[PDB]
Amino acid sequence: MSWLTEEDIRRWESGTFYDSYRKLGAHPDDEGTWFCVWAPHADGVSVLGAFNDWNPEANPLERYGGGLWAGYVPGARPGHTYKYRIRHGFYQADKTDPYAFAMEPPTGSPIEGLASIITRLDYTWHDDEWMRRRKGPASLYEPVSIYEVHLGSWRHKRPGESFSYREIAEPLADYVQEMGFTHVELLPVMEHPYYGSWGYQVVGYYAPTFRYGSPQDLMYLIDYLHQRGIGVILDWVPSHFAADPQGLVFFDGTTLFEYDDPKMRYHPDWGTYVFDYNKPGVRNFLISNALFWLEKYHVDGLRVDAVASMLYRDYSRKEWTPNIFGGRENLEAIDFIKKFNETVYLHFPEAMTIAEESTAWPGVSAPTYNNGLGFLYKWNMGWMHDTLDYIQRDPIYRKYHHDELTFSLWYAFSEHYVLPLSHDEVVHGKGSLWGKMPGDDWQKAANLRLLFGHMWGHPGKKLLFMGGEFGQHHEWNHDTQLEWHLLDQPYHRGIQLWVCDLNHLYRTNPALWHDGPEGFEWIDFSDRDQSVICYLRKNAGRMLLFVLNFTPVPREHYRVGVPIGGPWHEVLNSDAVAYGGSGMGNFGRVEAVPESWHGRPFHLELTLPPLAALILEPEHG
Repeated sequence: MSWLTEEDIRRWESGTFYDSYRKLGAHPDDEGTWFCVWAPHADGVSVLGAFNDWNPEANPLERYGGGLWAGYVPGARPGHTYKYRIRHGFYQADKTDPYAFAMEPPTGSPIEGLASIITRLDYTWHDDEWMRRRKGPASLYEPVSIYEVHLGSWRHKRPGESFSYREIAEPLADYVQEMGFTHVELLPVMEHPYYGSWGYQVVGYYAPTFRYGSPQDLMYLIDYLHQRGIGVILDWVPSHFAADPQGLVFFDGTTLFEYDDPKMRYHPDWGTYVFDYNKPGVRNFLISNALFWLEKYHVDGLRVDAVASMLYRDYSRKEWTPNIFGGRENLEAIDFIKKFNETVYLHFPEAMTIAEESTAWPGVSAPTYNNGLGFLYKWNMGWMHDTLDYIQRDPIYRKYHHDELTFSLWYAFSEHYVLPLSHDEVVHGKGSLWGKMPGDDWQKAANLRLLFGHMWGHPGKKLLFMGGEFGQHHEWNHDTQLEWHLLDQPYHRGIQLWVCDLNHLYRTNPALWHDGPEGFEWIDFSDRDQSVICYLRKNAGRMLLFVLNFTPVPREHYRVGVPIGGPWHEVLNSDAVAYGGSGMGNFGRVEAVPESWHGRPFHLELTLPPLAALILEPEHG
């Protein structure tokens, strides 16, 4: 007889209500709006909005089972702003809607206020074909090349003003299409008061914002990218929420969304920060939100950061405590992750879930029925550290650190990996990708191409943060746009054209699509003295040879074992003049010699250009 059915209430309090945004939040009809809030310890809840005059006594919600409050408001219309007054004993606080589907332009109080917005999510999609063929499967055996994008700081329309969700669609799509990426990965779009947070704090999990436009503007952006053949992955932040006073903290006068406190007359005060993954309402709130992005915004993937902060509760010397009653591991959090992944693939097979986990937890990307966390992909952070360590060393000392370059193949196959050069690596004291490279300007440029050559040959899918693809000079600055003027310089234009030609090779040559052991075999890793390595990528009857010269010394008559005789050809050469290189290479037919090298039947005899990546293939046509 009310907003809520008895089945809604059973499902909420057992924590099996995974479409709870159907009923929680603000739901307009043709005449008024239903409001519904979880607040099991409040003594009263009222809805304050433009439609009364923010009168806490105009519309006091009634309480239902499971700690849910609900109330109808006639004449509350889409576009009205509103807030909740929560009363707990003698304390009273105004709160934004946790389930807000939009939050008003003032969306801090530094910003000029903060109210949620009554909204309908109505939108007509035109992306049926993408969603059918998006059988985005085991993309495990296909090319996946991700362009990582913070929306606001990519390009600016006139000065310090970002493009909108609608205004960014066409230039972003054009660029991603010419650069040859398959996907765009977006830093959190969920509403956040601090822009400088990059989105990772988050007060509005169900609200795409109003900073780049409305909910339907972002839908148009995703609809538009889908029709241009580009997938979209959303960074998603279940590990913690913003500490802002109007967000989820406290909420009903107690620890609701965060963990509850022990006895605290001194005693190591450990409490909160993460979500309380053992409250049924929290599992409803987060699992509902993952499905919400997948269903209401057609997104193709979710990436979870800081999975280590969820798996462990460690912090300190002395925090939970040891003995023989538990471990360092957050048991309910591991169960939440596994329920998260297995719900996503049940409801949205061939969506992608991706994890960044920084403690070498086994089986991050392994099925939950083998004690895995259930993700499709794991960020290869180990590969990133070793590669950025080695490449940063001046070439004269690289011969003493050859192991830093060949080590990642030891562990390259223990997960399904994305090889990522993310935004985290080009901020704070770390330098841009260009700035990390040693030597003179041409050597910086060649090192960045050599780095990309190796990254695309190394097993794993690919992710690069915006700006990195043309060797931007400075660290990423979220308050400005990227340094696009550098595309008038030949070394940066040349780096961009080479990433583009790498992407094209990745997408048209199956030799690079199988990232498991069968897909890679060493040709030689023993040349420490000259800092060279050779290796094969191998899939469906196709083969590419990678030869990588990590010193600015050209090598003539350099012999390389190959397993197939006959005429070979250079497919890509990072010293081509088009990329800013000097134009050395192995041109025309390269005939394989029927003598033996590297324990191989045949060998090629090549010129290795300085700081260059060579990619060759046998003639099979």
